[PDB]
Amino acid sequence: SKITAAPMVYVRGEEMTAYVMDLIRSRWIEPRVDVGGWETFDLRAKNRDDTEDRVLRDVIEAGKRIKAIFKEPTVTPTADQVKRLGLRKSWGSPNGAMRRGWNGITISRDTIHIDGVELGYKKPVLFERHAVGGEYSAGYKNVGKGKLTTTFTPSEGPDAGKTVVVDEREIVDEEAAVVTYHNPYDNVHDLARFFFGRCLEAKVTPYVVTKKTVFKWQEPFWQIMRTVFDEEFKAQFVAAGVMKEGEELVHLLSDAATMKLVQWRQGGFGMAAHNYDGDVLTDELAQVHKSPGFITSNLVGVHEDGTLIKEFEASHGTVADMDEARLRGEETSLNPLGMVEGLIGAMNHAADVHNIDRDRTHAFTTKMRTVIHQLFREGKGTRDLCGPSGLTTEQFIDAVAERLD
Amino acid sequence: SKITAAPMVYVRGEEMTAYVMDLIRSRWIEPRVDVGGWETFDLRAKNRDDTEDRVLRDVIEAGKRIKAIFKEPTVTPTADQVKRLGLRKSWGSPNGAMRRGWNGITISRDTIHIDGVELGYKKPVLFERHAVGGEYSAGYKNVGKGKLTTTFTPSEGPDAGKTVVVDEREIVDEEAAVVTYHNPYDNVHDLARFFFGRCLEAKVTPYVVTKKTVFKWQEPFWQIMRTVFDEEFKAQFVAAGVMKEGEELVHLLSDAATMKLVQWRQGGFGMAAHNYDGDVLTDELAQVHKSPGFITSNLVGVHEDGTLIKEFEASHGTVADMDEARLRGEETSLNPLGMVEGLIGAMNHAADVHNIDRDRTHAFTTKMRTVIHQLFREGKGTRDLCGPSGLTTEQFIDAVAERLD
Ligand SMILES: [Mg+2]
Repeated sequence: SKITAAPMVYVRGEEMTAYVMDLIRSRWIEPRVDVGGWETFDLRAKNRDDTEDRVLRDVIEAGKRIKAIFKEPTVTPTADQVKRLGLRKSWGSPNGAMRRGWNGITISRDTIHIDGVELGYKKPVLFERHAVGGEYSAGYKNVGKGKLTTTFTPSEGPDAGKTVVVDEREIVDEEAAVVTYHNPYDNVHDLARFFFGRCLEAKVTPYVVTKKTVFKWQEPFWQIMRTVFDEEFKAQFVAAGVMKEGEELVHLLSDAATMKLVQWRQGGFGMAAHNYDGDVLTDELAQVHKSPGFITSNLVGVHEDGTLIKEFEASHGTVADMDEARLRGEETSLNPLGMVEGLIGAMNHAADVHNIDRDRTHAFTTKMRTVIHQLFREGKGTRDLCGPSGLTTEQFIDAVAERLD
Repeated sequence: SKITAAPMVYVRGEEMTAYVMDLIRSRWIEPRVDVGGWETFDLRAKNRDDTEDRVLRDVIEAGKRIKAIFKEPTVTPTADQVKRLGLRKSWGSPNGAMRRGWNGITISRDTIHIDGVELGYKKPVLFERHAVGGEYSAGYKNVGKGKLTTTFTPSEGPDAGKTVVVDEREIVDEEAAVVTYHNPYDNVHDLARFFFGRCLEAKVTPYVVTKKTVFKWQEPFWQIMRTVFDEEFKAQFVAAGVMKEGEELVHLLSDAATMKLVQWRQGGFGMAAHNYDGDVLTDELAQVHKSPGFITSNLVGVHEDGTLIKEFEASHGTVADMDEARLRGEETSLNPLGMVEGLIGAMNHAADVHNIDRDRTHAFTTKMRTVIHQLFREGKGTRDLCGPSGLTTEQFIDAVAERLD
């Protein structure tokens, strides 16, 4: 019989990556898997506009309920896409809605590896980008001269109801930005446990990255991480052979971390950072490793009941330049590994959360990865890695289908 | 007849770098250049303490007057140095006082090259780090649950004197940072002119780097840059053959620029960014190129009279490990190029801003660089680049001196 897929959210996009995933689902998944449990959504930019973003709200509900989401690369309906695709209004990135809706802890941005193919980092690197806070949720104005004041009124504790001044300053420029944001740090306890748990299992040395020497409000990010590490993990990292006895958890300034990403070509490390530092440093990570497609973008949140909500995504876009070449009838070569890693992660997590056909699902997802890697080893991978004698998009997809059983 | 040095501020530090520059002043500069106009200051940590920091104030006043400063690496008299150096008390970093005193608008962070020795970037790269604003001067608090409010009362325009809300948010975490900052943008006009002028002279393509797509308050950094470019430079870039007719100034997202720094190993570009982004990106630049010592750290400010105050530094410390080796009688090999590039920059600026012996100064500073590079090509540079067969600190210094004429 076919494998019974556990409940999972599937978010379809458009252009080259949707064409490729249509093929993968029809030729790899569907012959071997009953996908009745998959709740599919059309997140075309046109469909987000056509539905007034009801589809995005349905995605968020489904994700809370099901706990496991695969999302394809999607076209954010920016002002430029309104012009091109002929939309009625512009819509922001869906990332904010997912990160708030699923109580986001981290975006895991890990290097993707192929056994037998050398990429930039020799051994796995793990990266946690704190999923919330910082300038991504700032309030701001662009102003001239005047008086800026920031007040805070606690709602509990000894000084509940008493307003204090956080900051007061005089703007003396005709043009200035004024900006306020917050970092919520309660979930850094969860982040730390998630990060250090991962790093231990991977046997990689963990590092915490901030600008806390100068941006002193970040100190709790470090302190929370170090406390969890010392109390709950340090002896375990010693016993795993990862760190020497007496070796303390290392703090890296963001300034240093940017240098270490270029230097540490052997890999075998983990970093955790705030939202913006994570955004920047993981794109650097992508470039050093190979390209955006070879780093994960795995959002990890938590339901109110304590079950982890995991969404998985490739880190490249929809690849319109290649899609246009397809409709002109020219040969394409899209590497589907990024998206497949995400689908694997989503299918695996769905199987674990719901305990539906768990053994057979892990065996099948493992088999997909193994077959993919073996083809790359054999010189039958896509042209990004195997050169001009590498396979086209369709040849690669058919090659895997023939190998799968 | 010696070259007449223009008025210049010389700030001496301590340890190995002061020892080296003492030899360079004695053996390269003084025999060939009348340094009567140099005002020299002793910025040993011990001397900041011994003068109750009058020496720092004297440096700042002289720099305002003279407009050209070379500063050696220095040891900030932190709490850690008090016991070690026998100080009465600790003293803060001088950098803020220098930046405010000299109306700093940018820290210029440029790659340093040796003709015939391959470093990371083949051709010069220029970087401007905006020297003001951002989280470096943020007000902040670490708080629990409560209401945060940011208001602004403009002092000009039709709504002058009326308070408006910039931001309002409810803090729902037991542990959170709340942060307010501003970006003064009036001086981006001056920064733009300086940046594009330098890029034109260098014949490199300029790029502006921000996160303005998400951090929308940054938009004016781009708008001011692009407006100055279009109105005052684009035609000249076309005339010089640096850019083609109809080629527009490019904006790079900060997380794209981190990838470009690894990718663009040919060099031959310039970037301008906000304070924090510059701080992080220029260290990445250091690591790609070679190490921090091969990138400049030159503060540039605008004098009230319209001319520029320029201060030049190397981006390494005082090299205490070599100083200790030196004092035990062991061989050393300090590469003085970073500091020499700084001194060259200061002497050239002094000659140019005061219009004193420009041709002879520029010829002499060019000669020092030409002699240095040739020695490295012969394998008679310092041991960092030339291996164990390279010259010692003193041998290298004497090798240059005998070739200067
Ligand atoms: Mg830095």
